[PDB]
Amino acid sequence: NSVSMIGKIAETDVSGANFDGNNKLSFSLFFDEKIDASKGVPAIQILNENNELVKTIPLKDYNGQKGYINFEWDGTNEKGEKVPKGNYKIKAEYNLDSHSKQYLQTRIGRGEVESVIFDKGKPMLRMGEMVLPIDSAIEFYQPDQK
Amino acid sequence: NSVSMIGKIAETDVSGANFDGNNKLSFSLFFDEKIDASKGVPAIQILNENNELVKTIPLKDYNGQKGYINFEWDGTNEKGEKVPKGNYKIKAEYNLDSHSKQYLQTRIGRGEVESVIFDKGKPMLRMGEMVLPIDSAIEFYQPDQK
Amino acid sequence: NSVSMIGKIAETDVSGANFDGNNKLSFSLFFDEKIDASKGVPAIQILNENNELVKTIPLKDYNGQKGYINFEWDGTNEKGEKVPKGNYKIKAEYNLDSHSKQYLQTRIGRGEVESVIFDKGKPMLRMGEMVLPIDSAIEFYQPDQK
Amino acid sequence: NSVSMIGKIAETDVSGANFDGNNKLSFSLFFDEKIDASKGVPAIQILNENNELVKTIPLKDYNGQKGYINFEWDGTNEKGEKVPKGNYKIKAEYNLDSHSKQYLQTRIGRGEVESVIFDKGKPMLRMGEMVLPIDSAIEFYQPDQK
Repeated sequence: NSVSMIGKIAETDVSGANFDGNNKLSFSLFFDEKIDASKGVPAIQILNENNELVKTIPLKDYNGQKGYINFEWDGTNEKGEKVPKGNYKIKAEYNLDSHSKQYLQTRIGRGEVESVIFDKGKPMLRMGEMVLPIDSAIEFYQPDQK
Repeated sequence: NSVSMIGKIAETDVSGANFDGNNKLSFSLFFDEKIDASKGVPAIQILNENNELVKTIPLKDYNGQKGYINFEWDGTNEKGEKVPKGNYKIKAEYNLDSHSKQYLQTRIGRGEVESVIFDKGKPMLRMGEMVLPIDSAIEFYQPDQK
Repeated sequence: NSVSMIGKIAETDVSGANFDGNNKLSFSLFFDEKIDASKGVPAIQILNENNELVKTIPLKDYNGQKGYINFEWDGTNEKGEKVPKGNYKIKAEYNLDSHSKQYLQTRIGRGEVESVIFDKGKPMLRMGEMVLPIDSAIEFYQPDQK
Repeated sequence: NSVSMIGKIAETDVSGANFDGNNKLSFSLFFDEKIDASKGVPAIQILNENNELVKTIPLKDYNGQKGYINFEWDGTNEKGEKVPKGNYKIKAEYNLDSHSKQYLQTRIGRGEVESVIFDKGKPMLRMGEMVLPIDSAIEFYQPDQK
């Protein structure tokens, strides 16, 4: 019933994407700030269901971009071997801070709510390319802060 | 219960207006941007229930206007013959973009929500001259984007 | 459950105040624009249950003020006779427009929603000095427009 | 269901914190305006369940700060004696006004709503370090006013 979520940042309980075993995986990450590639070494990490690192994708080339960015993963590990099918957790680190010596973080399944869609007549959140049910949302806050 | 829709753009499942067979049809279209008549050839299209083009109304003369604009249709096709009574879908194209070579679009049954009215005590959306039930709404987003 | 009404203008179905027969009546009116007393002759009208004019209070002296303003009525008609007890409708006209030759209007029971109060645990709207139940609200819109 | 509370000031029915009898008490207060220590003498008051003053903490040193500030209380009264365990009400006064000759006030259990958290799937308000249920909220309004 409420569309007050629109324009908020939503954190959802969807943190992984499915790799079928052969086909590429398109996925989207939301960056709250423009990526600055001089601030540490920004990168995406792809982890398996046991939180073991399977793949790292450098974010260097995305210097200057913010908001939702679309990526692809060929489903290979760091050697180039295609990994077992299943759910992979995708996260990212970017913009290392001088003082805290820590990176900003993001991950699949969070970002600005761009629209609310009513699906007969169930509410869905549009977040970049993802469309997610309301009850998957665990937290909301305003952009730029918190 | 919620009035968070106010100020949002709403897309509703109302896409047509009724022509009775003789009387003029007043209708309203929402333009997200000022119409610029130097950008392609802007026009309203009126289609019948089989999505067959019945009438075209040039938007040339509305250069400079934005928001809700009221129009009238005499119920004639392009020859001047009065068409069969029934539901007609009304859409529009305007502001052809140089790069994409595509026009912006709009249609009956979408636009800024100007107020929420409680009808004993059922919520209605006021959208220009139209007043529509909440459950007719299929999507909401913020103006200027998406 | 929703506090999205806060900051909206609410129209409610409360349009009158009770006069007991002897005691003064405090009441509040919301002015959407600063009163300009050079623009026609601004005034409050007090009507009885049959919409018969009982009292007129000039708004001249409130030149420059906007928002919620508090007034008092001694319960007398234009002669100075105390009127029958009961419900009196209170309205106002101000800022005559040159073009339309019409005044802006306001009345008891509409205005900006300044806060939402939960009354164990029923939602109330705070509107100036008035505190009104949610279900008394018949319409909401954003200030400055509509 | 609604996240319209985010960015509002909430007043809740939580006005006290628990002192166990030995361990320090961390607590947070929300200041709507920057503290100005030249404006009267700003201070926190800690009261017991009978509204008897147990401790005063000077706010002098927090000159210039606003929003949520974290404090600690060792659980001693003004002599330095550890007080009985139980619930203590914590309030504050700051920024004495020249005209009204009154201080602004604040207290535990009110402040800006920084996020809404869904706790399986019960809504919680994040207010500084405190996380409180929706039904503890008795009033909402916009920051800077009311």
